Amino acid sequence: KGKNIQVVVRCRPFNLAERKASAHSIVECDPVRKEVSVRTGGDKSSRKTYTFDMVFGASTKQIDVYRSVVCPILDEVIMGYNCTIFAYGQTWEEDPLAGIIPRTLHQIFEKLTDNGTEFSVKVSLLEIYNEELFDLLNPSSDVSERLQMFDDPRNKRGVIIKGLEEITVHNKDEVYQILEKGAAKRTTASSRSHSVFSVTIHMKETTIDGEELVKIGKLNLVDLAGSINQSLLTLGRVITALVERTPHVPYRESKLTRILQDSLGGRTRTSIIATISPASLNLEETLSTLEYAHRAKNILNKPEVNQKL
Ligand SMILES: NS(=O)(=O)c1ccc(-c2ccc(C(F)(F)F)c(F)c2)cc1
Repeated sequence: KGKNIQVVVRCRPFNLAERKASAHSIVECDPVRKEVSVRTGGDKSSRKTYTFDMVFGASTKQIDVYRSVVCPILDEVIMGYNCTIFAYGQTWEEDPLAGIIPRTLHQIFEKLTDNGTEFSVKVSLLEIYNEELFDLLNPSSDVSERLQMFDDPRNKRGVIIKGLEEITVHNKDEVYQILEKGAAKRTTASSRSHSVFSVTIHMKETTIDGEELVKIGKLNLVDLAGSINQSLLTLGRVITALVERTPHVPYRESKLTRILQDSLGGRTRTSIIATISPASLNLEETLSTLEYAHRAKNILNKPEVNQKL
């Protein structure tokens, strides 16, 4: 019993810095066969072909790709699972995982409210920089100060980040106000930092008088920094360990993998969206992203509904 991590690969259009280098196009994205295929030299037919849960070529807008992966997750969140989406590859206009948060909360409110259901919504936003935690929704606290984290015995395989501002959200507008005044704290001059956005959703519903069903749903949106980066590196070694079935999974060897341990062979429903360059200029990074992504789809998680009757 379990669900392997859902992995989608997206290929993005050529960027202008790729045309200037005269790069040629080396990636094929076969959405119907769910295969991305890379030319490994050179005409030559040297190829390496991978299969994924979903594949998107450049013509599919980034938003549509997220949509295809997020909306189905949001229903799982509401059913009461904990879910995590890892975005790796990101960056007219081009937006990270954060840029779809207000859309996310809209659907969530819309599903809940038009269904007369009683709920609360609390959000978090932290940044992992140089192996240190930084809260991005705390307004008054000094911008250069960190957060501490220990192991909570109540959840023996999980952690607690004391000081982290959970913000309650009622209307699909507050998100914008809070979201932007969050980018205004990560401005330091961020290209090497991971951001974890978290939406927690408490839900209550009467069954028959005397009885209530209480569900809690949690979504984490992880925007992984691109490739020296302990979190990224360990993220890799965790992927590898889980798949090769080695006894010791180096979770505690980085803040990111410690924070999101349950997402990797844990009790969380996990999806990964890896974007890849079409350019021959990036064959190695592309070859890399597909290795991790390909290993990742082999990890089994065991999600459980979190609910009390
Ligand atoms: N800097 S590194 O060599 O340690 C490294 C770089 C990238 C990764 C990595 C690349 C892609 C993915 C993903 F599968 F998420 F796309 C991932 F989860 C991890 C892992 C290790």
